[PDB]
Amino acid sequence: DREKIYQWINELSSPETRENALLELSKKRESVPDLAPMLWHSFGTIAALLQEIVNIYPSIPPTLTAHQSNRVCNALALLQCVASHPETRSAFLAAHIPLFLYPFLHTVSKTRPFEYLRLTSLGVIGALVKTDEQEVINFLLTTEIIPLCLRIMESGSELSKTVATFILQKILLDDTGLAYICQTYERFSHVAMILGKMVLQLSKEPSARLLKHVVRCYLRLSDNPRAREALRQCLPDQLKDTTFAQVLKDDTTTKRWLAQLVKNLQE
Amino acid sequence: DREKIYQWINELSSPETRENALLELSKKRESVPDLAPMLWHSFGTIAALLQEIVNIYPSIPTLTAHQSNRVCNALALLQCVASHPETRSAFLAAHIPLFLYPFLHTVSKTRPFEYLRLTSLGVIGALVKTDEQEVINFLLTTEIIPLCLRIMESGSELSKTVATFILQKILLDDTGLAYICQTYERFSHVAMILGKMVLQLSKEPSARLLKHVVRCYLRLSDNPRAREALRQCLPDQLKDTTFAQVLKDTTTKRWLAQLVKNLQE
Repeated sequence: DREKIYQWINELSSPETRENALLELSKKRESVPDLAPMLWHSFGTIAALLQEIVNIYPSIPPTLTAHQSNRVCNALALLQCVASHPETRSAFLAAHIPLFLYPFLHTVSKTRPFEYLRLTSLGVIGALVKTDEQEVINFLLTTEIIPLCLRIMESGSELSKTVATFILQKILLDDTGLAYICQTYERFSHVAMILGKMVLQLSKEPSARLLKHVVRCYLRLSDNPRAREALRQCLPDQLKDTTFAQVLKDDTTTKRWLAQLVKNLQE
Repeated sequence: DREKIYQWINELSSPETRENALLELSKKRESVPDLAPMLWHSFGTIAALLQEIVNIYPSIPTLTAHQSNRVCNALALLQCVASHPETRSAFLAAHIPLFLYPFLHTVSKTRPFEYLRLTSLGVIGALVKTDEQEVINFLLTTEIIPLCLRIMESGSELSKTVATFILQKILLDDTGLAYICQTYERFSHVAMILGKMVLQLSKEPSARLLKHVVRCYLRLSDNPRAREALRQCLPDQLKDTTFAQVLKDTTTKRWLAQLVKNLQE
């Protein structure tokens, strides 16, 4: 067991064997809880995973194929293991490794290879914020991810919309993130304008998981005094009538969050 | 004065003001001796510098002279951080060299790319001037040696010189020498590239490059196994009179002679 794993890890550092090792290790990442520190502390291994990432950049005139996307997403999945493990997450963050994925998030092509690439990249950021440490939000605030999230929230695939809104929610929920987002009208209104478009979209094609995150974001913004005052005027009307009444029967948490939002705007 | 420096540092955070702050701060790095800790401990600043690097990656081959000058300003600032004793260790933990390695992989010979590569090399060169063990070990695990060899094989005279200097520093460390001699793939690749550079130096001399190449050979001869292989493969121009008139004026003479000495015994 642990022998065949160390052999695959060693085989990541040669182009002759890397592709097969990426496929095999990504399949076992859940059955190996110490896979992340094994990767991080193995000579040459992180550089080899990053080489898979950088080798995709020339495919960004967008020409990424399904095969290229699947291979690099296997490397991304191993990086996500490192992102989330308690023994490696801090060093991973301090090494700025998520920055290598931002060229992927900047793509707009709608082909299936690029959608899967962005979704998987977003998953790596999702793994970080799910650990709930304040170092993570600081990294996101100082790397300009917020515009990337907002644009994906605006026009991404339904799955990418959800992860990106989830990431913004985690930024908002942090006291420093909320203050950062509300620091200027320009920052606040970039967020509020995208949320309002998403509300309109949701009123025509339901998505309960996306609706919950959007409501949560509005509710958290209303904790900030100036955001609260602006939202009292710009809150989409579909959040105040019965547009979402039907679809919110199951979502008792979200139905409650919306009620709290509507009240907060009045106080 | 000092306040204008802190203002520019703060202006690196926003895309609206970053470009001008990069221009002004790069001009000020030599006269501001504590610039590196100022950059490092300001919120978001190192990240903004890395953003400038990562933003250019899709242009790595349509890079323009303007795009190159801009990122090279950021790179000059990153060199300040690499060279400062207060900040070098954190610089390594920040993995900043890894962001420069895509630049060293480019091959285009247009001036924007040549200046890009030379400036990136200066960052690494500044790192290795200190011989710290953790610096050598970071560069080894992040695969610096293939990138050095690639630049030594195909670069400009100035690029070949820094890349060989960097290889020389890795070789000077026992860990780097042992690593380079650990397999015959790696030793043969290093010896092959150095042999080609000797041929090219015999036809177009360059004292600075020749000194580093001899130093690399001398150091390889400290490894008892790089000795039997080097006895057979050492280029003929390092044994005869080829480089005498260029070595007229001593450090490289002694190194050459000691190399000959070392291979006999």
